[PDB]
Amino acid sequence: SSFKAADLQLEMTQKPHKKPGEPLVFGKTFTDHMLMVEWNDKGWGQPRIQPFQNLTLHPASSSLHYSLQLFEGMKAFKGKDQQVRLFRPWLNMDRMLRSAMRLCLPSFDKLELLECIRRLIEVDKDWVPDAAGTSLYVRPVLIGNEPSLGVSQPTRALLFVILCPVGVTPVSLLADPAFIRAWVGGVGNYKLGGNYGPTVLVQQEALKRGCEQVLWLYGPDHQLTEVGTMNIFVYWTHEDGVLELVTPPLNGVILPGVVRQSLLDMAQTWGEFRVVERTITMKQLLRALEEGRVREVFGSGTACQVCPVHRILYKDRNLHIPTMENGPELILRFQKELKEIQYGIRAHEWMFPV
Amino acid sequence: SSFKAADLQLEMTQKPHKKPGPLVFGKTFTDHMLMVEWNDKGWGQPRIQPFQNLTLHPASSSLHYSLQLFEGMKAFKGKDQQVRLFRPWLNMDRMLRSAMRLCLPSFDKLELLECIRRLIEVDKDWVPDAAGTSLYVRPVLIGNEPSLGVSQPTRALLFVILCPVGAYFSVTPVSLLADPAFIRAWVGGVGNYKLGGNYGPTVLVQQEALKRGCEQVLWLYGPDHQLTEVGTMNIFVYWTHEDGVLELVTPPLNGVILPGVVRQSLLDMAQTWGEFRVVERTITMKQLLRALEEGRVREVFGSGTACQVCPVHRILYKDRNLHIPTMENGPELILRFQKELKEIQYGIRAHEWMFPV
Ligand SMILES: CCCc1cc(=O)n2nc(NCc3ccc(Br)cc3)nc2[nH]1
Ligand SMILES: CCCc1cc(=O)n2nc(NCc3ccc(Br)cc3)nc2[nH]1
Ligand SMILES: *Cc1c(COP(=O)(O)O)cnc(C)c1O
Ligand SMILES: *Cc1c(COP(=O)(O)O)cnc(C)c1O
Repeated sequence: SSFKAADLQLEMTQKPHKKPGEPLVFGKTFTDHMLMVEWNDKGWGQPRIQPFQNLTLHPASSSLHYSLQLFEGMKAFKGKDQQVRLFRPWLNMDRMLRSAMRLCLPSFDKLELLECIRRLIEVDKDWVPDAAGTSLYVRPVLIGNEPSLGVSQPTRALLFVILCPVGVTPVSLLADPAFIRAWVGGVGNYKLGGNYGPTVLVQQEALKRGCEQVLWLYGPDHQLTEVGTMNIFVYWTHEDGVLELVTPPLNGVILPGVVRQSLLDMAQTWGEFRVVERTITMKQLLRALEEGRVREVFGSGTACQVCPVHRILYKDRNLHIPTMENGPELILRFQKELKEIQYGIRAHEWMFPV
Repeated sequence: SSFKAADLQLEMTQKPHKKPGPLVFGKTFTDHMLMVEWNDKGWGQPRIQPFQNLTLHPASSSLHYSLQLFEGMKAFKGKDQQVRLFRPWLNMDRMLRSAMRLCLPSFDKLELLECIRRLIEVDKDWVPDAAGTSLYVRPVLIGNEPSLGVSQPTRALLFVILCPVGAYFSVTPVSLLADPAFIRAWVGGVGNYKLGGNYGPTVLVQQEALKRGCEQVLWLYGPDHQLTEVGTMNIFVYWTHEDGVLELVTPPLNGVILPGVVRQSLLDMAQTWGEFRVVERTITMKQLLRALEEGRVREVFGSGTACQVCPVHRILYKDRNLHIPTMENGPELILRFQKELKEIQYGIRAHEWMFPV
């Protein structure tokens, strides 16, 4: 079964917080309301939109002992006409449910949750900024809530959603084979809390070595998997002399991003160059770099969208990536086309109106 | 800048809770808990307070990015009604390593242990004394940053709860599913730390084991199908090796193995006896198979705090059920291990492994 948006209960706030006047630091500023839905042996209770408030959790809650937790991330955008739209939200709903099944957490109806999320954004519509490059970040979470120390499928769970208003400079990456984000047969291809905790120390290491993000390598052939919490793309002339955009395939160690899929879809549509999903090795990159075949390297993801890379520290070898000296033409094109779609300049099936 | 047991604040429950009389593991809790807060002004004062819910910001990094780690150790009440913790220093060592791995705040292991001692003291009447019973102690350290950025927490909570637990068993053996598709941990990963993130993903695997008529998961690693762990327990094999020497083998701490306190204790006990080879070496399924055909395997078992020492009698590997003659061999080793541990844990023999409350 599932909760229904028709059963939504609304509790407007009586202490509305002051909106930001000024820099928006990602994921630190929250809106006045939140979605909340509980599950137990009776199934799903009724969804409610209520004032933003703390969670109350039993000390034995399995969300805190055995990381029975998963999350999502998507953006709503306000056009000049003040119309708010969510970017490809159905894909997040699909991904959220796959995550839930992987952690033996309760299933729900994707279209019911999306509607609840729509209602929640509608209540807080004034929190959605409209300055250029600004958006509203939507964070759905599902956690197990069993008050028991046995490692087991939970009999209670909690689904909730909070919102943040959020506000092109290239980055350097540390590429060290010692660090492993995920493995074939693991859970790196699901957006589960457990995949993130262990990266915090690796990210501090990147900073100490003068880099900004982590380029996650995998396997004997040092495959480029992902960059920070973003998917990685390479625009180059491949060894066979063909110009292509390549990103790693979904073989278990890649989180299937929405921006990622969107970029593949966009480039495939254009039909101007080869667009493939194939592994990428450091060996291939060094060679392509020495032969001037790399045009652009970039990460993709909701929070930072499409972010260029200019440097990769591979062990002690400091490699210049000429992304910015190549425009970066593809990056700009993607950003321009995405911006048109996102802010309702060009109406498109990808957008879901709030 | 650790918290201090000298600075403990105590707050006794207004209305105590009625003890149990059928104790299911990890469901029943005691009257009090320990709680310590950390922030940019460091650690606050530890406190003992009535058992109560946590209040967390909905953005808490503990729930979004699994900034969470735990421990598990037992306290036992002997005939003399004295209560003792089994080798708690090892759990404190392990917890601090977990903390560091997750960039969570460092603390003083002896201060924490004194606070746990004070906490068990306060609830000492909850520690049962029937044969096979103990008190399970569950310390937890979680991140508590109200931010969606994946980052080093500037806030944290350290708490400890207690559960009286009953006799899990005479030893009843289990069946295992050995399917290499399921990978618990990877070299360079965090499988060797007691982090919450390592457990969530195993819930589905365990259901699959139950669907296929097995009771626990035998976690295999690498192209040569190394036996690493069984469920949430370390794995031991008692056999005559390929060189003709009777040995007790357990996989070494190469990164994909959680260094159990019971595991180390079985190694320490077996070495002290001096009666057979005691070694830490990779065990492959190919090795176990050849040893099972040539009749060289005596016993296979799991080691861990919750279930102490658990016999295995069947492994389902490549759709073929392999029989493990553990029970036919006594199981002598297991029974000897269980007896000595019991004597030590319940104070029958004095031993430096036990820490009095
Ligand atoms: C994670 C520490 C607390 C804990 C939870 C839990 O579910 N289990 N289950 C076991 N043992 C089950 C088991 C029995 C025999 C073999 Br062989 C392997 C596993 N121990 C804990 N501990
Ligand atoms: C996990 C979803 C929310 C989230 C958290 C977070 O910390 N980050 N950081 C990034 N991007 C940083 C970055 C910048 C450039 C490159 Br190339 C790679 C990563 N995105 C999120 N999202
Ligand atoms: C969320 C995420 C991405 C990309 O996600 P989008 O769906 O494009 O926002 C990539 N990699 C990791 C590790 C992530 O957590
Ligand atoms: C806790 C744990 C062990 C060892 O447990 P001890 O109680 O310290 O002996 C072994 N394996 C896994 C997966 C664990 O979580």
